[PDB]
Amino acid sequence: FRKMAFPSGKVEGCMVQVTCGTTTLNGLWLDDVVYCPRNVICTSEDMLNPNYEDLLIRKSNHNFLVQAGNVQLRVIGHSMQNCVLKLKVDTANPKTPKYKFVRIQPGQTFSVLACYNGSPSGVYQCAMRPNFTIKGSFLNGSCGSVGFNIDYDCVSFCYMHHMELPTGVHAGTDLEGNFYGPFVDRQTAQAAGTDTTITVNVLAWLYAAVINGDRWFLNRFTTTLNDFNLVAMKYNYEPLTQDHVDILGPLSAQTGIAVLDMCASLKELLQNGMNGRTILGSALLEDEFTPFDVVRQCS
Ligand SMILES: [Cl-]
Repeated sequence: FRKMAFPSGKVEGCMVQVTCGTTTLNGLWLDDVVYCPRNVICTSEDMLNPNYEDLLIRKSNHNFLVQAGNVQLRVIGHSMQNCVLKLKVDTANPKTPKYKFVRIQPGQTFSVLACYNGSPSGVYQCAMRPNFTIKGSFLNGSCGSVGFNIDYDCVSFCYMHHMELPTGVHAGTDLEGNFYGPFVDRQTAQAAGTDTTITVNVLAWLYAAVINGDRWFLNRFTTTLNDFNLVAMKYNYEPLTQDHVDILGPLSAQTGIAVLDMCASLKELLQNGMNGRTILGSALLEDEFTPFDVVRQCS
C-alpha cells in the first residue's frame, strides 16, 4: 500500500531558480510573480538576527537573478508578504495552471515537487505533522520547493519550504508567507515540541489494510470515543474527535467495520504491540495516509 504523489506536471512548469548574493534557492512562477522564501536576501551573518524590512530596503531589482530553464526573468518589483518574497517580473508564465493558495491543517497530506536550483528532481508525498514540522530528509537541499494538492483541475498550493531547525526538522509557510507552527525565519534556537501520531490517519490506514485483505488485527470488542482517547493520550496519539469519526464514515461503510469497532482494534494494538506481525507489509502503524487519501487510492 504505497504512498501516492499527485502528478507533478502542472507544477514543473512553474519552478524557477532565484539567486541573491551567494544564496540560490527555488521559486514559484505564477502569472508575473515569483514567490520564494524571504531568507534568500540574508547573508549568513544576516540570518542570526535579520531585520527583513531593513534588509529588503538595501536590495534592488538587479540584486535578484531569476531563471526559468533558459530565459532569465527581469525582476521589475520586489515586495514582502509576511515571510515570502514576491518578485514581480515582466513576463507572465505561459505555463501557469489554474491554482489557488490554501492553508492546510496538521495531519493533512500533500505532494512536494523537490527541486535543486530551480530544477525539478523528484516528487514526494508528505504530511504536516501535529507539531507543524515536515519529516523528510529531501527538504535539506530544497529551500523554496512547494507542497500542493490537485483538487479537480486546480493546483492548491499549501506549503513552501523555508528552513531546517537546529534539530534538523523542516519548517515552512503557506503561500502567503505565514509559517506553519511557532517558527521564525531566523537562525536561532527553536523547538518544535512533542510530535504525536495522527490518530485518524492510522485508522484510515487500518481500513486500507482491511480493504486489501490484511485483517488479523480485527478483534470483536468495541469502545466509546472517551475510553479510546484515554488510551490514545498514553501513547502520544492525537485525540480522536467526532469530526474524525464522521470523516471516517465512507471507509466504515465500505468495509462494514464501524469506526469505534476499528478504534477498539487499534487500542489492542497499542496496548499489546503486533507480536512480530505486519500490517500492509509494515511493522509499525502508518499515520501519513489521510481518510481522503485512502478513499482516493482505493476506488
Ligand atoms: Cl474491534
